[PDB]
Amino acid sequence: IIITFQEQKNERACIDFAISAPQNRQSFQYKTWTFVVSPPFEYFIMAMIALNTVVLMMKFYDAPYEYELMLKCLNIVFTSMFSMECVLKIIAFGVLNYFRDAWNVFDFVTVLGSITDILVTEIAETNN
Ligand SMILES: CC(C)CCC[C@@H](C)[C@H]1CC[C@H]2[C@@H]3CC=C4C[C@@H](OC(=O)CCC(=O)O)CC[C@]4(C)[C@H]3CC[C@]12C
Repeated sequence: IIITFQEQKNERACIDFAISAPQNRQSFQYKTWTFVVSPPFEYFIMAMIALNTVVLMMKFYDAPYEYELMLKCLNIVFTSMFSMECVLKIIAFGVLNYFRDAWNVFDFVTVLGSITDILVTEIAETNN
């Protein structure tokens, strides 16, 4: 089926067809933008992503509840720093600019989802 599969040049046509195809210096806007575009900041945030998945991997059954409290506090810290970086990118870019990346919208959804998870865990008993 692989050998005989009909289509119903190629590279050249694709190249020809695909050949068709920030922020200024005003205020604290520029300060935040200069901070958040620095590759150190992105390396830091991917390191925090790595540490957060490390925290997600450390759950296990019948934890001493001193370990569970540590995991909950670490989740608080990580979601707080993710919210901080999301707000920093908001105040560096524009709102319309931030919401037009297709990744920062995903990050925004996950940050608010984790925040809502944190708030619900306090009063999750009454939902049912
Ligand atoms: C730098 C690279 C290696 C990434 C490392 C990721 C770790 C955060 C992951 C790797 C496998 C996980 C561990 C796999 C084995 C368990 C045993 C579990 O304890 C037990 O089941 C026995 C004790 C008991 O229950 O009575 C506690 C969590 C723990 C250490 C896990 C904690 C998180 C770990 C270390």
